[PDB]
Amino acid sequence: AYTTFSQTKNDQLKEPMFFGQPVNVARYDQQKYDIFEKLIEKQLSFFWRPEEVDVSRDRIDYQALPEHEKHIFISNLKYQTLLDSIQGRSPNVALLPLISIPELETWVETWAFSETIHSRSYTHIIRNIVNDPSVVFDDIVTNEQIQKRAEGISSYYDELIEMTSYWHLLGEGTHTVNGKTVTVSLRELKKKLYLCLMSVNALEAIRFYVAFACSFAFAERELMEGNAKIIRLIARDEALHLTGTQHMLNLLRSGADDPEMAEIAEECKQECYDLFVQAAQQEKDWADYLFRDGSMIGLNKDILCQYVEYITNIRMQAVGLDLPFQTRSNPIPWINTWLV
Amino acid sequence: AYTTFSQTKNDQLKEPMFFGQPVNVARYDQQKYDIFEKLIEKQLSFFWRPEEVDVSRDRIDYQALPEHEKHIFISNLKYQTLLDSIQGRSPNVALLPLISIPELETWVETWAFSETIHSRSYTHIIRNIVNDPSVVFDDIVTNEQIQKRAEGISSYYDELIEMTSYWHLLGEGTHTVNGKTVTVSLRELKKKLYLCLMSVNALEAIRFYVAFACSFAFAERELMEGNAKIIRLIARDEALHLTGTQHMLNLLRSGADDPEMAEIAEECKQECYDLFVQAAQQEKDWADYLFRDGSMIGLNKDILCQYVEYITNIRMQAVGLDLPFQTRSNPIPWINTWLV
Ligand SMILES: [Fe+3]
Ligand SMILES: [Fe+3]
Ligand SMILES: [Fe+3]
Ligand SMILES: [Fe+3]
Ligand SMILES: [Hg+2]
Ligand SMILES: [Hg+2]
Ligand SMILES: [Hg+2]
Ligand SMILES: [Hg+2]
Ligand SMILES: [Hg+2]
Ligand SMILES: [Hg+2]
Ligand SMILES: [Hg+2]
Ligand SMILES: [Hg+2]
Repeated sequence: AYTTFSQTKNDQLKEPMFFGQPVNVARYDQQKYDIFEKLIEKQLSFFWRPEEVDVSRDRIDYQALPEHEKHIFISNLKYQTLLDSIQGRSPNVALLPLISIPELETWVETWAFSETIHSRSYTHIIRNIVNDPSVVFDDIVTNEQIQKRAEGISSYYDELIEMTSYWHLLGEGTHTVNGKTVTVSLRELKKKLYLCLMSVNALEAIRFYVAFACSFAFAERELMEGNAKIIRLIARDEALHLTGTQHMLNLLRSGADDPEMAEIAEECKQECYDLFVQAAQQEKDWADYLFRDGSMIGLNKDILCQYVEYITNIRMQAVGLDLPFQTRSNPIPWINTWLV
Repeated sequence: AYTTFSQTKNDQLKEPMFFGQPVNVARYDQQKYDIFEKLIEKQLSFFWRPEEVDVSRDRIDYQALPEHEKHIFISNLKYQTLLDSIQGRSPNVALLPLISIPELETWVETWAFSETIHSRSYTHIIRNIVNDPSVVFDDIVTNEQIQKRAEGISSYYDELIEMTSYWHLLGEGTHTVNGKTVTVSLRELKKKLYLCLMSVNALEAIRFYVAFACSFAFAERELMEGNAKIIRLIARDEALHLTGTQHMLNLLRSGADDPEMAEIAEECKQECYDLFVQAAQQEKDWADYLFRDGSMIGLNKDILCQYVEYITNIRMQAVGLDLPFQTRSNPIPWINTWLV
């Protein structure tokens, strides 16, 4: 059963990252994995407030944009809002109840908080460019293409949370709930956590990239420069997040943490592969919806597509997976000046 | 029946603060209660890092304190570490799954985040004054004197968490679970939230204050000044947190947010009064503890206790509870030079 302050005096240095005794004393004088303490310090050094980025000229530039280019900017904004909305609460609600080491507990919390800063920045941009934000915010949940092309995300979290609840209440075994047989197994829960983690990783590694590239393309035609400065900050935060999920996944893979997680990573390898491939496809589909009731001059659905492939391969290899796409060179190296 | 992104387009202004549809889109262009957005704003403007306050000279001051003064300083730090260890994690684990308005959702992740900074600050202090932090950190979990408070506080959050889990897993009704009858009633669930929210108010309202007082007592004496600087940053954050729980409680009690909550607030009165008083008495016994070995210069058990009584009456009144102690002027006006 979960407790906010476990009463057993435990050596936190020997607990696994997940499924061990809930964290009791939050101390930062020692760590099982210093990478997490490093990441917290770095995120705290990058603290920024949106409020401090002038975006007044952007309302002018935006007003002057062709409808087709406006739809691209708005749509991306709507998409980033969906993601960061989910990224703000999810790590806290889904992982926090499973963490067993303090450095990771605090990291998750610092990471989810920085996502809320991102959310706030969208509000800042939006209310500075459109005379009524509700048009944008109200077409999110309903936008059939955002929900369609971003199908699967709440899914991994939602099932994990439900499973976690059953396990925290009932414990392992086969039970009878309202006449129904329900089986609770930790190994299964670990698979659910592992794949959730691999999906967050995909989200962090690839999902923002086509948005960033659009935003940045605008900045290269010398337009939407305040937005661009914000996206620059956001991207720098996402790089830390990703570095943090890659490490978690890789440490889990090495078998140096919980040994059962090393068997699970291996047996799930094919699903890891498929979800990444599914995500790439989703981004590619997004690429069309954007390059729809028109397009752009400097970029197009094919260029986007090449880039999504370019990036997905880099990212999959970082986590030890096989490459699904043909190897190519970055198709828009100009993005590199704005990145990380 | 909890999701990280509800698919129903809903009017977020019309939703209650808790137990409504889970929050989908995080937008901050509008709010049902401006207070929570204001709170997020101040807390961000107050951002600070413990690392930038120099604690080095505090080493010689602590080393030179009389032994029983070292016990007071340390026990206090231990107690503060306990409270903030619970406060970094809890609000997120306990409230997030029940919030239905975005501003509240965000404020709760910002609030909890600022508390991780407080715990980080206690390691910074501890690290800089003793040689082995493990001596401090390993005597909190099982230290008898601290322990009682921990159990009392955790309890409220824990029962709330468990009932929330059954609620979201099975919904209301009389259910069977392995031969056992289990009744789930939202009325009762509301009752448990009100009470845990009441105990956190007492926690922010009064339990930290007595620790502050002792910290500030040394500062008045020109001792342990780095610590005193950090504690001043901490008490400034605490004032905002309390402002939050006070507002939440008052909104609930007035029936303005959820009519049923006004009924629950009245049914619950005596017990809220009993809990605040119980909290106050622990602080007193805690003071009697601290000063068993003799007063520190400038502060003593009796004054402290008068101080608890004085602050309690204030806090209580603020949340419409009867005053349990005889009215008095603040017995240690000098604390105001350090608080706000
Ligand atoms: Fe983000
Ligand atoms: Fe992120
Ligand atoms: Fe605090
Ligand atoms: Fe606090
Ligand atoms: Hg996850
Ligand atoms: Hg996930
Ligand atoms: Hg699997
Ligand atoms: Hg894998
Ligand atoms: Hg509580
Ligand atoms: Hg609470
Ligand atoms: Hg003291
Ligand atoms: Hg009550």
